[PDB]
Formats: sequence, structure tokens, C-alpha cells
Amino acid sequence: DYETLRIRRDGYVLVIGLNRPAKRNAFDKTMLEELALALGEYETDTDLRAAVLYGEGPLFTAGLDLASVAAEIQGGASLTPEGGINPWQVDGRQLSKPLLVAVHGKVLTLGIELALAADIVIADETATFAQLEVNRGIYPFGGATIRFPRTAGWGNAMRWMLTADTFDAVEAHRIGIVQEIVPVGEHVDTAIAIAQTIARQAPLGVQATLRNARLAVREGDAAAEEQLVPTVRELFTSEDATLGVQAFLSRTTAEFVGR
Amino acid sequence: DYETLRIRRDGYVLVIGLNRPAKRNAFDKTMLEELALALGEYETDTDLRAAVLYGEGPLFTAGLDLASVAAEIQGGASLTPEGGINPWQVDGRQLSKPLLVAVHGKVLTLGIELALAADIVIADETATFAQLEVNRGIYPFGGATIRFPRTAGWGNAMRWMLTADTFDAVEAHRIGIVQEIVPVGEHVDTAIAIAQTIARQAPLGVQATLRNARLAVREGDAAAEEQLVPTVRELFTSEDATLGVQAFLSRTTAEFVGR
Amino acid sequence: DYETLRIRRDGYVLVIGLNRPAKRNAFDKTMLEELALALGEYETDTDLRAAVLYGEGPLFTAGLDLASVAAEIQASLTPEGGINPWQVDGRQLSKPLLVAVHGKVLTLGIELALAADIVIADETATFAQLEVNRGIYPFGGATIRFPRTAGWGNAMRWMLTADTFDAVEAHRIGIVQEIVPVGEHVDTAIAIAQTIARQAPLGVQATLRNARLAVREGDAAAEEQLVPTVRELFTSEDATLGVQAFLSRTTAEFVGR
Repeated sequence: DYETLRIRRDGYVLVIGLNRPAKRNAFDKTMLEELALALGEYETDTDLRAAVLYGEGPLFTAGLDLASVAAEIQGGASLTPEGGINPWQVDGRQLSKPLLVAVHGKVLTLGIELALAADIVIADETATFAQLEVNRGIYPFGGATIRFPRTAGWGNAMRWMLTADTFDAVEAHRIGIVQEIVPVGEHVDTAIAIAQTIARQAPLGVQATLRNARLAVREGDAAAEEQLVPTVRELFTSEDATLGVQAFLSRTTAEFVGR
Repeated sequence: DYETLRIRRDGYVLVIGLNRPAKRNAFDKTMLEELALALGEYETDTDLRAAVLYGEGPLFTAGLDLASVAAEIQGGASLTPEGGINPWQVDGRQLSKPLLVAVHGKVLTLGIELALAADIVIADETATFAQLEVNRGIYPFGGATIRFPRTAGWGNAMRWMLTADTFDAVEAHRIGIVQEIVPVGEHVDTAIAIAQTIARQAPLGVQATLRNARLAVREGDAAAEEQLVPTVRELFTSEDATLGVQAFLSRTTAEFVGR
Repeated sequence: DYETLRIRRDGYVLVIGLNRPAKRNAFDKTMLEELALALGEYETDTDLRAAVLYGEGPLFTAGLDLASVAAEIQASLTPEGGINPWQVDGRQLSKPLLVAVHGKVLTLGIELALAADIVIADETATFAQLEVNRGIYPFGGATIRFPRTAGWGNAMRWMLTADTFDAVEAHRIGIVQEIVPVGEHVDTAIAIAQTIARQAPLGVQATLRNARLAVREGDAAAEEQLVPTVRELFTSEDATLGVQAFLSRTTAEFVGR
């Protein structure tokens, strides 16, 4: 199957490992396209309720392998095959289901932007971060300009985006990019445990949470507000709502089916 | 007056305690409507300058009383009575004057959303929080999908909303939901002290701060910007602007009248 | 000297001090107009890559000198070639602004810090949004930027009360990026400004422009520009000098084109 990704399944959870460790997981054309496919596959697989993305080897990613895609970015060509989804989710399409990102070592450029594109980010204590693009004559073009100021606040984001200075896990956690810092090497297992918790919850409710939250950002408060009660009405209609409410009333544990 | 609310007036500050002791202050139709009315009544009472909301007994609230309400949400009915305002303020109307929420013990589902709907949140050291809606087959439909990501950042919000995991006052404060943590039992008194500070300020100035801030969120930066100077010009016209000027010159505390 | 400002150039970095210490650096009509002109000049001077704004003497600013402007507000205070330093009239700086604060930062001072891109405080800095305490409200952008940066609750705790908060709280809630020992705020801001000035200027400008577009027009608007903008940058001399430095292990001297 995939040349540059290591893929496994742990029940309802997909675990995707960037797997070009000899090249520090730099995104070449192949890994760009494979990650797009893997995430597109994730999107349409109804057996999957959460996905965890991490990197094999010494660090999460060294960023873009420019030569590999010279070429495409110069011509404005897409590195999203049919039926992939841009992993950075900045072309008008986002994932309908949760993505968690587990980071360690250097997280450069596009790596920061991958973490910002996800829903939950876990770092081990070694993680460092650097938005190096302006140091190289360009700028962040994977969504940092949009998402970093929204998560960290404008000032905290610009301190790092304008300078290209390196910042560590403690700082990334302080300013909201990283949700939790764990001991060396535990980032992937911590992210899967959280993914499994997500997978024990009602999938259509999880999906509705992501959907309404995204609508608020894209169309505004009124647009999200207008959907709140109609969406809960539709969910009260699902098998899982009756399962979940009966479990609550019975002080028992619900086994959701995703309909 | 109210069956499920305990209401007191401390000068310019309204103090409202949730009070359904046999059901852990969970919101059924009755308490929903009564809170809606009490807040609509606060809105129109020009002798009131701030409102504090807390929970009687061992917790703030256990959230939504599944049904009671379930049946009536299935069928589309509005639980906001004539004269009332949706306390969660997600139907296109918001309070014109400040709301502070004082929490302690368990703050479940709608309780987190009440805190998010308010202007200032004070927790005692015992407060814990859980966005349990996805654990019950539904999702958060009281505004957490809009407000939690905006306050905490997307990742911090999704860590709790997608998992239904419990988090403590320390986390709640770290991520911006709780403004101050105080010792056990001191939440309501601290919230009232802050409300009384607000009630000492110029009521039209306080209202203008809220109004322009909401405009920015609802219509965008340009819409808010456009009103900045016309609004301050209208305030210079007030009795309170001249009272505030005289206090500035005399280095004394103004007794504002709200016009 | 202007009269109300002390201005100097430190290489690519413009350093502006508010200079009315006998009046607690209150903004009167003159300093409002001088700061507007200096920032307008910063904007069109292609030899400046960053600007640092601080206060001379004991504090950053005591706020507005109302008497000085009362007639005007009750008329624009931006002169020709000027830009509103608070950047709430539909126009913002294209290049970075850092604000270095110490001592009291009252009313419009909080809002200058909020209009900036990076804020450094020394340990003595305290903040008070006093406007509601005086019969009016914050009208220099705090109502927009304070809730966005700090979160609604953290912002309203201070905006609705007029209570004083300190550097540690301003840092906790996102307004201040770093707290430094007493008197080191300007030096630190300048050091960061110099780091900015070593990066590619059209990259720095693109970062600001696209981030502002996201705020003013929305995610789709900003997203649509991402690749067209990087494409244009790849055409620049500085992109070539950047690639030459990476592949040859050297440090680039960018030229801003």
C-alpha cells in the first residue's frame, strides 16, 4: 500500500505514521499525496471514529522538500489526488471526523500547520517549533496565518511567525497550540488513548460538534446558532440518542453504533 | 415568586441562585422558563446594573434534565416565554447588561455553556466541568460549539468537547473559561464584589462596551470600528460623562446615574 | 526630536519614544498627530523593516488629554500622510510594530499595545481600562481586540470594572508576550525587532497581510490567497537569496524584493 506512511488500526482509531525517517519526514511529492489519500480514505470509512497522526524516527517533520514539488507550487498545481483531502485543509474542505496530532523533536514550518489543522495536539517534552518560512524568503502558506493568531492570539502568533525564532513545548502549550505535554516518547500513546475516548462517544454527536464549530468560523455566529436546535432534533432521532439517554437514566455504560 | 430560583437584590446587583435541590439543579422546562423570565426582567429593570448567577447546594448544575425536555425538543417548541430571554443567548438576542456566573462543584453540559454565555466567570477551587453531551448521544447545543473554541482556542475546546472528559478549575482557568479561582465557598461573594465594582461604573459606558464588543463578533471589525467614535460622542452628551469628568478633576469617585 | 516624540533609527529599526513625561505621556492633539505622521512615514519608508514604540520617563502613557481634543471628537485627528496609530479607521500598518511598556499603561495605552504585533512589558507595568470609570467607554479598539486576544471573559473582567491588573495577568491573558526585568523592555523589543529585520521583508509583509485578511474578510478569503501569494514570493530576489543560503549553509542578506 503506502510507501511513505505507516498505517495501523486500533479498533475505531486510525493511526498514521509519517514514515521517511532517514529524511526526517520531510514532505516530498509522494508523502504529500499519500497523506492526502489516507485522510480522504479516513473521511469516507464509517468504521473509523478518530485518527492519530505522528512521525516515525527522531522528529515529527523537517517541513517541505521543495525540489520534490518545485514544479507543482510554481505552477499552482494541486497535490491532492482524487479522492484525497488536503491534509492542511485550506482549499475549502475540512475533515468531518476528529484528527489528533502527536509531536516530538523539531516541528518545522508545515509541521506547525499540520498541528494547527487538527483538533487535538499532544507533545512530548522534547518538542520544539519554528516557523522558518520568512527566514527562507517566503511565508507560512499552510494556514498558520489564519489559525495561529486565532489559537494563540495575534501577539503570541506574530512573535513566532515574524521572527522565525524557535519555541519549545512549554511555550506551545502556554499559547494554546499544544493541549498536553507528556514524557519523552509518550505522545503517540497519549494521543491514541484520547482518540479511544472520542471513539466511545456517539459519532454523530462528535460529527455535529465539529460541523457546527466549523460553520461558526466560516459563516459566523448567526449561521451556527440557526443550526443548533435543528441539529439536536435530528440527533434525538438517532438510535444513539435513545441508547445514550437510557444509559444515563439506568446509570449504565452506552455502546454507540453511529446511527 | 419563582419555584426553581432563589432571587435577591443587593442594591444595584441582582443575585440569582439555581435551586432544584432534589434534581441537582438540572434544568427542566420550569427552570429554563423561569431563568428566561428572570433575565428578561433584569434586562428591563434600569435599577439593576449587574447580575450574578450561581447554584444553591452542592453543585452549580447537573445540566439538562434530559426529559422533562427531550419530548418537547423532539417536536420543535421554543422554551423562551413571552417577556423572557434565552439565558444561553443563542437565538439572536443577548443581554444588554453584565452577567457574572459563580460556579462550584459539578458544572455539567449547559452549565459550561451558561458560563460561556456570561461576561465574567468565578470558580471556587472545587469546581469541575464536563461537556457530557456526546456521551449521551447528542452534542453541545447551547453555544459551546461557538464560544468554547473562541475562548480556549480550537484544540483546547475540542479536547473537552469531543471526549466528554472531566476537567478541573485549574484547567478551566488556564484555557480562559474561568477568570479567577478562589477558595472553597467564596465564589458567589467574589462574583458579587466584582458586580458591585461594575455597578459603580457608568452604566451607559458599560452597556456600550458590551454592545460594541458584540457587534464586532456579529458583523466584523469594520462594523464595530464604524460605531466607535459616534458612540463615544453620544456618551459625552450624557449626565454621567460630566459626572465622570468632575471626579477625574477632583480625584474622587463618581456617583453615576445611568444617563 | 519632533516635539512630543523622540525618534531614532537603529539600522532597519525605527524607535519611537513618547516624550511628554511632565504630562505623563498623555496624548494631546499634538502627540496624536505626531505619532500619526511618524507611523505614516514608517509605512512608506522601505528602509524600515520594524518599529518599536515606548514611553520616555516613568510610564508608558496616562491616556488621553481630553481637553486638548474635546472640540474635535465632540473631526479626524489623522493628518495628511498620517495613519491612526490605533488603526481603527479601515487602515493598518503593512509592517510590524512592537510596543514596549513599563509603569502605568492606561486607557489608550492598552489599545496601542492591542493594535501592535508584539508587546513586551517590564515587571513594573500595570494596566487599567479606566474609560467606564469616567463616564465613557473604550473607543480605540479594545472592544474588538481585547476579547479576541484574551477571550471574552478575561477581557470583560477588566473592561467592565476599570480595575487595575498587572504584567503577570496581562501576560496570562495574551496581551503581553514577554515580561522582562525592570527597564529591559525597550532593549528586548529592539532585539526582537532586529530579528524581524533580518527576515525577508516581503515574507514578513505577506504574513501580516494574509493574517489581517483572515480577520477582515474570513478564512476563505485568506485561504484563496495562500498559494498565489507564495507563488509571487517564489519569483522574488529574496526567495532566490533564501534558497541560495539554505543550499550553501550561509545566512542570507535579504533586499526586500
